[PDB]
Amino acid sequence: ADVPAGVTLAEKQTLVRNNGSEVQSLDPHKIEGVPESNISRDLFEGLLVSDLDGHPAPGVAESWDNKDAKVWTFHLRKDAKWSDGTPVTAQDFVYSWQRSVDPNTASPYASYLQYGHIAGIDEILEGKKPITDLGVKAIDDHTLEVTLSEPVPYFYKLLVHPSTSPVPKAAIEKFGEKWTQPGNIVTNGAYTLKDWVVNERIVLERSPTYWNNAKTVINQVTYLPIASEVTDVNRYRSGEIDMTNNSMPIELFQKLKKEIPDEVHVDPYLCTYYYEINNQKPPFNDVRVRTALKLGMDRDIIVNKVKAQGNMPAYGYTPPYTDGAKLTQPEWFGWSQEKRNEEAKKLLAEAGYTADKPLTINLLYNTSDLHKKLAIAASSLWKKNIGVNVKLVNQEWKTFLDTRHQGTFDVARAGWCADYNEPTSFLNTMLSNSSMNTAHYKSPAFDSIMAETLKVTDEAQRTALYTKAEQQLDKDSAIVPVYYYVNARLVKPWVGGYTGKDPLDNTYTRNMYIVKH
Ligand SMILES: NCC(=O)N[C@@H](CO)C(=O)NCCCC[C@H](N)C(=O)O
Repeated sequence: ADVPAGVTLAEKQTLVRNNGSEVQSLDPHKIEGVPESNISRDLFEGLLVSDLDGHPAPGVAESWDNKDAKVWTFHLRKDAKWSDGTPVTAQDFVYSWQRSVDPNTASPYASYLQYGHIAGIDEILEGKKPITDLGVKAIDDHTLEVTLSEPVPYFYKLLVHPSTSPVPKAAIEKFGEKWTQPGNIVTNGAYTLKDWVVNERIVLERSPTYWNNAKTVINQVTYLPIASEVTDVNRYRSGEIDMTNNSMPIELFQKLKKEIPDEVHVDPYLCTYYYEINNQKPPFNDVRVRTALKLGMDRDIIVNKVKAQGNMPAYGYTPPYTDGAKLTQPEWFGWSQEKRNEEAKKLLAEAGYTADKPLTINLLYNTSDLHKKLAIAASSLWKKNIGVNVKLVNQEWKTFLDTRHQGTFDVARAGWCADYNEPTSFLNTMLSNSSMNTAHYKSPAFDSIMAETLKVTDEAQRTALYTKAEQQLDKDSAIVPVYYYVNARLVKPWVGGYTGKDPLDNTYTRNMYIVKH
């Protein structure tokens, strides 16, 4: 943290914040959700980290170079240590990245390093070659060489993501699946695990072994797993939470803008709210049925329920304000809702679903006051607009994510946040082979377009190819886009270091401090 001169720090340097749900795991290779990453960024530090403006900055790697954006050499700082006193070495990153792509690890972020296209990754992920063939090697203890199969100038932006953090070989081989237990875990972040009580709290305490511990201010941070946005807000107002989750309850947000405007932060957020179609669950294997759902959803009615936050209606998957995206709105977005509804009922009727023989689907969503309200709305809209019956199923955050991977759902409330500020961070999730493809979308045409992005001469072509992928995704109605997120949360006036200028919202407890109150 960088405390401004003249600012008086408080006696007690503690922070409470709501994470929004109970985390999948504290194992960096066993997570895929934003809540999981919020804790991982405090516990584990990768090669690069996000600065206050969201730009890649030095982490364990103090400098780095590249040749043709193909061979990346990372120079690791020599005072980089684990929580057991052992130094963080290039070998840790070889082991860690080899583990992440091991079929036996079964990481949901297995395909992440495949977005960087590290040498020999393709055959390793499908279990044809061994993990030791991966194009990452320890040239020495403090020098890591990453060899890629094609040029990727945005490779370095990937390396802020927790699924790219080092993981301690000793602890994992000693404790197995018990390696993240409070007493056992070994961390290289600014914090280590003090306590973990399921559905109550995760307590981290400042790790003195951290190389930059001299600049850490917050001694202890608590993450709460409160799914109810109403309860989060109420506990914040009762003075028990310092920072809410960035999910605001539809009903109270207008009240909160009026009463505590100074404490209400709303900033750009590279995430898309959408209704994810299981493309392999009948009748959603039919593109006509999928298109009927896409058109039959009224975004304007839905967006007007969250108007106070100022969400823009969504016409695609990749946020158009994503760095290197010049997206075009599809013709159907320009139509009236009455015209979308007619065309949707026609397309349904072609597939043999009419008023007389109706379509009944299950809309899955993760426990939430925001998601329940917008689901009831969406359910009602689809019923009046295109005569589709929509029953609501709710599950806890962990089960929700599992259900979508297994493909045991019809349509799920979905929300993707960019891991790095580049359209591939989104678009690569819809690749046939991607471990993050919970849509189960398989288009050789879409895969072909994305493969073409790595054979490009200038960035102007790369941007155009991304727009063609978004168009193909839209033509195949892979998803029902609803609205592009904003980063809206409540932050007590005594919490400093939160600027909200990072559009990925990759904040670190080590960057924050408590002003006297
Ligand atoms: N790039 C990581 C990501 O976007 N992961 C998804 C998971 O598929 C996620 O965490 N997304 C964030 C949206 C869900 C988080 C919150 N609890 C809510 O439901 O509001």
